[PDB]
Amino acid sequence: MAQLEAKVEELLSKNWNLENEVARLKKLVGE
Amino acid sequence: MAQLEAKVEELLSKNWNLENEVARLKKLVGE
Repeated sequence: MAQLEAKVEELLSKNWNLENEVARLKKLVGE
Repeated sequence: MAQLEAKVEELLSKNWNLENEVARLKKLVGE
């Protein structure tokens, strides 16, 4: 598999972690 | 240009918007 696939996977994982962080912050503040 | 490029661009832009949101939240709370 091309190392390019690994970089796209990293971008997806980072996206998910950011979204989940934001989701947890929304729950904390009641949003 | 392949529509695939547009999707990767969307992923990058979303990543940037999430990071910038988190960065602004850190500034708000003093982190």
